[PDB]
Amino acid sequence: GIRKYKPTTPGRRGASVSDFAEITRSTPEKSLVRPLHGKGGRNAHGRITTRHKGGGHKRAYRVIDFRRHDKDGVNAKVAHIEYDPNRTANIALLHYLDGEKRYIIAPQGLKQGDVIESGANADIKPGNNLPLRNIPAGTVIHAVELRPGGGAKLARSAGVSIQLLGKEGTYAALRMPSGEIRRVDVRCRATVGEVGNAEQSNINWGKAGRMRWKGKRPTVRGVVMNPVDHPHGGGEGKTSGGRHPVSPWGKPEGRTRKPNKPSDKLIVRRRRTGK
RNA sequence: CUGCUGUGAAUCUGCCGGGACCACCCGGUAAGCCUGAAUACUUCCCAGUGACCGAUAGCGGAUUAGUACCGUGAGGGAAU
RNA sequence: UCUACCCAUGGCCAGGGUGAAGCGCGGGUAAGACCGCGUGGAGGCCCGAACCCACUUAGGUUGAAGACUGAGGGGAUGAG
RNA sequence: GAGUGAGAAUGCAGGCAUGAGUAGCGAUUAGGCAAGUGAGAACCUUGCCCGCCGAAAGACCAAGGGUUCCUGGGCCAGGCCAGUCCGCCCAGGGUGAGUCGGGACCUAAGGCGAGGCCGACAGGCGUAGUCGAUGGACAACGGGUUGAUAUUCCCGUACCCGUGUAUGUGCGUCCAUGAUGAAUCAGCGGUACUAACCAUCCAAAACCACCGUGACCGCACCUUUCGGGGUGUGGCGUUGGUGGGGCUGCAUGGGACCUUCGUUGGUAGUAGUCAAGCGAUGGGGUGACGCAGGAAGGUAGCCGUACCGGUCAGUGGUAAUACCGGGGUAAGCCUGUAGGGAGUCAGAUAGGUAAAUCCGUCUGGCAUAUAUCCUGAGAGGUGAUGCAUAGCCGAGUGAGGCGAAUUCGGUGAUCCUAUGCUGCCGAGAAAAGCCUCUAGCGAGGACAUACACGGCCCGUACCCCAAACCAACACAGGUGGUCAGGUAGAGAAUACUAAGGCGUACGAGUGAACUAUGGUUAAGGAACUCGGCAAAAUGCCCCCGUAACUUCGGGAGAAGGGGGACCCACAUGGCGUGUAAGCCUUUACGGCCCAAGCGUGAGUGGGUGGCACAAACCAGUGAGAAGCGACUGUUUACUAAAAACACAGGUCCGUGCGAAGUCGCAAGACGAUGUAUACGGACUGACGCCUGCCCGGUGCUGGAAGGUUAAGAGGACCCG
RNA sequence: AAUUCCUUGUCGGGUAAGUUCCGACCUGCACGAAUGGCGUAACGACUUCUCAACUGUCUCAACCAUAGACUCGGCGAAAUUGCACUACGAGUAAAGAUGCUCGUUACGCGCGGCAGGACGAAAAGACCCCGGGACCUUCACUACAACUUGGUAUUGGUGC
RNA sequence: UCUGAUCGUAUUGGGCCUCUAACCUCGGACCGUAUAUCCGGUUCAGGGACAGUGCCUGGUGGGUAGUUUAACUGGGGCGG
Ligand SMILES: [Mg+2]
Ligand SMILES: [Mg+2]
Ligand SMILES: [Mg+2]
Ligand SMILES: [Mg+2]
Ligand SMILES: [Mg+2]
Ligand SMILES: [Mg+2]
Ligand SMILES: [Mg+2]
Ligand SMILES: [Mg+2]
Ligand SMILES: [Mg+2]
Ligand SMILES: [Mg+2]
Ligand SMILES: [Mg+2]
Ligand SMILES: [Mg+2]
Ligand SMILES: [Mg+2]
Ligand SMILES: [Mg+2]
Ligand SMILES: [Mg+2]
Ligand SMILES: [Mg+2]
Ligand SMILES: [Mg+2]
Ligand SMILES: [Mg+2]
Ligand SMILES: [Mg+2]
Ligand SMILES: [Mg+2]
Ligand SMILES: [Mg+2]
Ligand SMILES: [Mg+2]
Ligand SMILES: [Mg+2]
Ligand SMILES: [Mg+2]
Ligand SMILES: [Mg+2]
Ligand SMILES: [Mg+2]
Ligand SMILES: [Mg+2]
Ligand SMILES: [Mg+2]
Ligand SMILES: [Mg+2]
Ligand SMILES: [Mg+2]
Ligand SMILES: [Mg+2]
Ligand SMILES: [Mg+2]
Ligand SMILES: [Mg+2]
Ligand SMILES: [Mg+2]
Ligand SMILES: [Mg+2]
Ligand SMILES: [Mg+2]
Ligand SMILES: [Mg+2]
Ligand SMILES: [Mg+2]
Ligand SMILES: [Mg+2]
Ligand SMILES: [Mg+2]
Ligand SMILES: [Mg+2]
Ligand SMILES: [Mg+2]
Ligand SMILES: [Mg+2]
Ligand SMILES: [Mg+2]
Ligand SMILES: [Mg+2]
Ligand SMILES: [Mg+2]
Ligand SMILES: [Mg+2]
Ligand SMILES: [Mg+2]
Ligand SMILES: [Mg+2]
Ligand SMILES: [Mg+2]
Ligand SMILES: [Mg+2]
Ligand SMILES: [Mg+2]
Ligand SMILES: [Mg+2]
Ligand SMILES: [Mg+2]
Ligand SMILES: [Mg+2]
Ligand SMILES: [Mg+2]
Ligand SMILES: [Mg+2]
Ligand SMILES: [Mg+2]
Ligand SMILES: [Mg+2]
Ligand SMILES: [Mg+2]
Ligand SMILES: [Mg+2]
Ligand SMILES: [Mg+2]
Ligand SMILES: [Mg+2]
Ligand SMILES: [Mg+2]
Ligand SMILES: [Mg+2]
Ligand SMILES: [Mg+2]
Ligand SMILES: [Mg+2]
Ligand SMILES: [Mg+2]
Ligand SMILES: [Mg+2]
Ligand SMILES: [Mg+2]
Ligand SMILES: [Mg+2]
Ligand SMILES: [Mg+2]
Ligand SMILES: [Mg+2]
Ligand SMILES: [Mg+2]
Ligand SMILES: [Mg+2]
Ligand SMILES: [Mg+2]
Ligand SMILES: [Mg+2]
Ligand SMILES: [Mg+2]
Ligand SMILES: [Mg+2]
Ligand SMILES: [Mg+2]
Ligand SMILES: [Mg+2]
Ligand SMILES: [Mg+2]
Ligand SMILES: [Mg+2]
Ligand SMILES: [Mg+2]
Ligand SMILES: [Mg+2]
Ligand SMILES: [Mg+2]
Ligand SMILES: [Mg+2]
Ligand SMILES: [Mg+2]
Ligand SMILES: [Mg+2]
Ligand SMILES: [Mg+2]
Ligand SMILES: [Mg+2]
Ligand SMILES: [Mg+2]
Ligand SMILES: [Mg+2]
Ligand SMILES: [Mg+2]
Ligand SMILES: [Mg+2]
Ligand SMILES: [Mg+2]
Ligand SMILES: [Mg+2]
Ligand SMILES: [Mg+2]
Ligand SMILES: [Mg+2]
Ligand SMILES: [Mg+2]
Ligand SMILES: [Mg+2]
Ligand SMILES: [Mg+2]
Ligand SMILES: [Mg+2]
Ligand SMILES: [Mg+2]
Ligand SMILES: [Mg+2]
Ligand SMILES: [Mg+2]
Ligand SMILES: [Mg+2]
Ligand SMILES: [Mg+2]
Ligand SMILES: [Mg+2]
Ligand SMILES: [Mg+2]
Ligand SMILES: [Mg+2]
Ligand SMILES: [Mg+2]
Ligand SMILES: [Mg+2]
Ligand SMILES: [Mg+2]
Ligand SMILES: [Mg+2]
Ligand SMILES: [Mg+2]
Ligand SMILES: [Mg+2]
Ligand SMILES: [Mg+2]
Ligand SMILES: [Mg+2]
Ligand SMILES: [Mg+2]
Ligand SMILES: [Mg+2]
Ligand SMILES: [Mg+2]
Ligand SMILES: [Mg+2]
Ligand SMILES: [Mg+2]
Ligand SMILES: [Mg+2]
Ligand SMILES: [Mg+2]
Ligand SMILES: [Mg+2]
Ligand SMILES: [Mg+2]
Ligand SMILES: [Mg+2]
Ligand SMILES: [Mg+2]
Ligand SMILES: [Mg+2]
Ligand SMILES: [Mg+2]
Ligand SMILES: [Mg+2]
Ligand SMILES: [Mg+2]
Ligand SMILES: [Mg+2]
Ligand SMILES: [Mg+2]
Ligand SMILES: [Mg+2]
Ligand SMILES: [Mg+2]
Ligand SMILES: [Mg+2]
Ligand SMILES: [Mg+2]
Ligand SMILES: [Mg+2]
Ligand SMILES: [Mg+2]
Ligand SMILES: [Mg+2]
Ligand SMILES: [Mg+2]
Ligand SMILES: [Mg+2]
Ligand SMILES: [Mg+2]
Ligand SMILES: [Mg+2]
Repeated sequence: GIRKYKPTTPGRRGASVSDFAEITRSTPEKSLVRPLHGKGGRNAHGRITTRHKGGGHKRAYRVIDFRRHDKDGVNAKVAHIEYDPNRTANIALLHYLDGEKRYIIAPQGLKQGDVIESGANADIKPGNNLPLRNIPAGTVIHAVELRPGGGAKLARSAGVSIQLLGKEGTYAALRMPSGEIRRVDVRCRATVGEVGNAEQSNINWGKAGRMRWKGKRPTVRGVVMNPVDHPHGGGEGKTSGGRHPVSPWGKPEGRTRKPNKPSDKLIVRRRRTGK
């Protein structure tokens, strides 16, 4: 949940931290972890393609299974629920009966010791993973694939879920987290439930340092820079830029979705803004 | 005459040239290939010549010279 | 090889204070809220060396120095 | 025929004046004397004093340098003066490793990159690879020696890899020993072709009743004069629909013949299969990890002391009572304590890119013990009849020789247990290595002792917070790591000092002005000045006492005020420590208590002295109000540190996933090993209260009715 | 008012006396709501004003010590430089004279001091102008990358 | 044959619907391969004559680039 600090110092004052209430264990599986390093927002040319990234507290990658297909009718019990740097949600550590350990994105209402079965025959209880064709229309699902066997892609993040609106032919129509309605192939798997840590968003970081640890460097505002740097720059005084707002690279505001994309044939409407 | 993109022919009353283009004359025979000599040049060696220099000149360099020395480096660069 | 940011891997940070959550004991109640006292040892917390800066001032100003020196000054478990 | 004429280009090269025998001669330590050498001495050698550093200006290294090191010479250049001296010049010498730092071991970021993809060409990325320590793994310590090296040589004692022989154990295949095992035929039940059996579903062909009537027939009524035409009914035909009854097929479920599979009689525990040791390039464990924080248990060091050796320091007092100097010794091998860590046997199972007795998971049983096992500080033993040492001898640069005691306490680490434990959230490298598991090799091979051997390449001198490196200089600057004595003190601050090291390269004088850097000051006390700039002041410990306002934490060390030296008494006390004794035992590296001994405050009472008792050094100025920025941060290296930038928070716009966005001609990359509670962009900037009106202008978003509009189609007309 | 030209606006407070400061007034030259508006505890080597304490900052200076300066010994530079046995006054002149005129004053040579002049030294004025650059802006001109429109090639079949 | 209305057989463009065989897939699974998230191949599942890429063409285009931006003037600007 949210544990709020007492203002014992000006930094800590508004701030809050996640009460980690769902954490059974502090120490990830030595098998399922890969090493990882920060790129600091620089590509293979070493240039900065993505500004504002860097700093950061060194972190190791847990290998999540988004791919779950293999195990069928093999029931797993949830061993621990532990904490993952790389993503917003938690991760459940499953033990199959096969004696194979896997991580999954921890669903909502998943408690330690539960049973979870993936396959066709499975129940519509939380945590279970089944192809969209076997799911009663109108449920709430998450970690959804795109193509049949393309891994889980939609609705991974904390507190978030997809409503499955219906079924026609080989297309099942989903309402995305964004509020946008998109069609998809009924062969592709989904997981049943919402996603844990729905309080994630009310964490109030409270001091610059904290955001630094988490990896974000500071951001300089356009209007401040010289006109050589940024299009908004310049002026003697404070300015509003005196120009219609743009990126630092001069491209204006507006729709950036490139038209003609293939998937565009699937999409029923895009999200609506400020309605 | 020639590049790329399209369209796309005829085999000798054929086809291409004769400064848009058309006729008549003349010339030639595309879309296959080789080919010496006459012409250009001197890192390098031999033999010379000079109304060229003669040591602040002549090569940056007659003396340890691309050395000493300067510069992270590309590079610069003496004096006797 | 200076400097700006990043990445990997190491090291450093005398000494002193303050006393967060949590936990415990007693109170308080129907059970709470809540109130003492204990542990406990949080923090871009406080005082202050190493260290990192460079605020004021005096001197230097063909300098000891192509940017220093002396007095004081700021940060000093952290965006170090 | 001219490279033909110079006074001037802040002209170029060289030589030389003027300033001028002038400024300087490089800190914040400081030198003096006697003798010595020598042509010559403020500066060189020795001696005796004095002074300075002492978390350094001492000791040892990395980087960098490259002979600067040692001996013997030198003394025109160099050294800011001289010079016999030198870090300068000349000659010779000097660097010794199985273990220390690296390679032959391992990988991180990153580099390169066979094929490869992309790119007119040049090339851009990148897979397998292979490199790349600042990290991981891996075996040594004390003492002595030379003019110069030493964890390298030597002495003593270890450890780690390999190789050969010899000996003894115990195993092996051959022989055989255990364990098991499945295969076929033969006696049987439910899977299950196939004809049915049972139950139900449905309706072609449809039997019947009713209504609706393509059209036809027309009886009756209305209608225009009559027609057209509308209505009521029936005869039927069925573009038709509805309710009841049966046959046929169909599907499904249930038992059953075929078939098979499972079960058990014969064999065939016979022909099979495995088992000594090696064992992966394969599987699994481990390796393997943040930051903070103590508490605890230890030692190193230091301070005492039993004991040992010694001195009389021409002064008033002091012969042992006083004083000075000793009061040492490693790795390793034993031993396994404080601390910390751990459930274990049997069955099944294929999940672990084949197989696994291993690992995982599921079952079970058996365990709450100080049981067991691993780990591990230090105590103790050995190492050590040795080595070292305070001194004492004579010889004298020096050589060498002898060599006493070598107990018990206190204090105490930032070091060790500890890569531990406990919290916390920001969730904290890899690979080799070592341990195992089989695949696989295998007739031979393991284990111990003894003996004999092999142990490679590079660094190794000297400087290293500096006159030896970077700074053009023998330059007040810069440069990472390791050691850390004493008395005061909270302390690695400061003061004084040990060990050790220096006095550092111009001097000698002299009361000038003036300048700098320190010092003191009657009376007044900001009158100074742009401005209390600069000084002065405050300053420590322990008590007392503290306001407005407040986001309830702060403000606050607010302000303001008191005590502090020495001596005695309380006190043969209080607290810490802990020995003898005592008590207790599961008798051990035990526990409990502890007279003595050593250490140390705090306080109360009484004295004593001074101008002053935080006596030096060290060490907050405080209070009221306003603007700006919430805050810690950051910034114009070399005139600007702020009110600027950042910030946590806010709102908007974009982005549905090799996304948007950026880097690239592309491939590809980052975004992100993320997925709308996420990511990019823009403005605002903690918190509180709030955020009004305008869509004409110009942007963005959406929309096509028109109006305008390219190439492509179209070739009427016209011309040759 | 970090915004108010007129302006030291007007009043109150503080001072013996206040162009600054604090509090109001509103006649806002030319405030105003995320280029945010109005507040705000804590914080500031920020700016501004007042007070206590304390003082050589001052009335008004004095004395002392070191390091320079000064003397002697040794070494031994620099920037600068058309010349030279290089006065002053009133004038004159490219309009500010050591150097010209008329006068007045002054023995030769040093040494220590001070800074009025030498339009002193330094740096081919940074201000201003003119010419030339550069870099920045944009509904200046013209282009190009990027982004996009339709045609055509790669590109085919059956249907309406 | 003409003022004109039509069918069916041709030609030829326009829209629309589908299909699969070009083409596309950072979808799967095997193989090259002992080791490869590279790359290539086979196959499966999808898209599908669209998209992408050429050539032609119209836009948008301070994102970048080259440049221009007068003179007189009782200094220059403003004015004229
Ligand atoms: Mg590169
Ligand atoms: Mg960003
Ligand atoms: Mg998380
Ligand atoms: Mg947030
Ligand atoms: Mg905050
Ligand atoms: Mg910003
Ligand atoms: Mg700016
Ligand atoms: Mg720039
Ligand atoms: Mg711009
Ligand atoms: Mg600006
Ligand atoms: Mg402005
Ligand atoms: Mg704005
Ligand atoms: Mg602007
Ligand atoms: Mg949004
Ligand atoms: Mg040819
Ligand atoms: Mg020459
Ligand atoms: Mg000559
Ligand atoms: Mg060089
Ligand atoms: Mg406490
Ligand atoms: Mg408490
Ligand atoms: Mg702090
Ligand atoms: Mg502070
Ligand atoms: Mg200073
Ligand atoms: Mg001076
Ligand atoms: Mg200082
Ligand atoms: Mg300080
Ligand atoms: Mg201070
Ligand atoms: Mg401090
Ligand atoms: Mg000439
Ligand atoms: Mg001449
Ligand atoms: Mg000349
Ligand atoms: Mg000259
Ligand atoms: Mg001279
Ligand atoms: Mg002079
Ligand atoms: Mg003189
Ligand atoms: Mg002098
Ligand atoms: Mg000196
Ligand atoms: Mg000096
Ligand atoms: Mg003498
Ligand atoms: Mg000391
Ligand atoms: Mg070194
Ligand atoms: Mg000598
Ligand atoms: Mg000499
Ligand atoms: Mg000399
Ligand atoms: Mg020497
Ligand atoms: Mg030599
Ligand atoms: Mg490469
Ligand atoms: Mg190649
Ligand atoms: Mg290597
Ligand atoms: Mg290393
Ligand atoms: Mg030595
Ligand atoms: Mg040694
Ligand atoms: Mg790990
Ligand atoms: Mg831990
Ligand atoms: Mg201790
Ligand atoms: Mg006597
Ligand atoms: Mg003694
Ligand atoms: Mg097991
Ligand atoms: Mg021992
Ligand atoms: Mg620790
Ligand atoms: Mg050997
Ligand atoms: Mg060397
Ligand atoms: Mg050595
Ligand atoms: Mg050495
Ligand atoms: Mg030293
Ligand atoms: Mg220099
Ligand atoms: Mg040097
Ligand atoms: Mg020196
Ligand atoms: Mg130096
Ligand atoms: Mg340092
Ligand atoms: Mg000390
Ligand atoms: Mg000190
Ligand atoms: Mg001293
Ligand atoms: Mg000494
Ligand atoms: Mg004098
Ligand atoms: Mg004097
Ligand atoms: Mg003075
Ligand atoms: Mg006075
Ligand atoms: Mg007085
Ligand atoms: Mg006053
Ligand atoms: Mg005044
Ligand atoms: Mg005055
Ligand atoms: Mg004033
Ligand atoms: Mg001051
Ligand atoms: Mg003072
Ligand atoms: Mg208090
Ligand atoms: Mg006080
Ligand atoms: Mg206060
Ligand atoms: Mg005892
Ligand atoms: Mg007894
Ligand atoms: Mg007992
Ligand atoms: Mg008295
Ligand atoms: Mg203080
Ligand atoms: Mg106000
Ligand atoms: Mg600030
Ligand atoms: Mg604010
Ligand atoms: Mg800075
Ligand atoms: Mg500056
Ligand atoms: Mg500051
Ligand atoms: Mg400054
Ligand atoms: Mg800034
Ligand atoms: Mg806010
Ligand atoms: Mg923000
Ligand atoms: Mg934000
Ligand atoms: Mg993109
Ligand atoms: Mg906006
Ligand atoms: Mg702002
Ligand atoms: Mg509008
Ligand atoms: Mg509009
Ligand atoms: Mg409009
Ligand atoms: Mg509106
Ligand atoms: Mg539009
Ligand atoms: Mg046309
Ligand atoms: Mg004001
Ligand atoms: Mg006024
Ligand atoms: Mg007034
Ligand atoms: Mg006043
Ligand atoms: Mg006011
Ligand atoms: Mg205004
Ligand atoms: Mg508004
Ligand atoms: Mg606005
Ligand atoms: Mg603001
Ligand atoms: Mg305000
Ligand atoms: Mg305020
Ligand atoms: Mg600050
Ligand atoms: Mg400040
Ligand atoms: Mg003097
Ligand atoms: Mg002299
Ligand atoms: Mg000169
Ligand atoms: Mg005149
Ligand atoms: Mg005159
Ligand atoms: Mg005259
Ligand atoms: Mg004359
Ligand atoms: Mg004179
Ligand atoms: Mg003068
Ligand atoms: Mg002067
Ligand atoms: Mg002057
Ligand atoms: Mg000029
Ligand atoms: Mg100009
Ligand atoms: Mg196409
Ligand atoms: Mg196209
Ligand atoms: Mg543009
Ligand atoms: Mg431009
Ligand atoms: Mg041009
Ligand atoms: Mg003009
Ligand atoms: Mg004018
Ligand atoms: Mg004029």
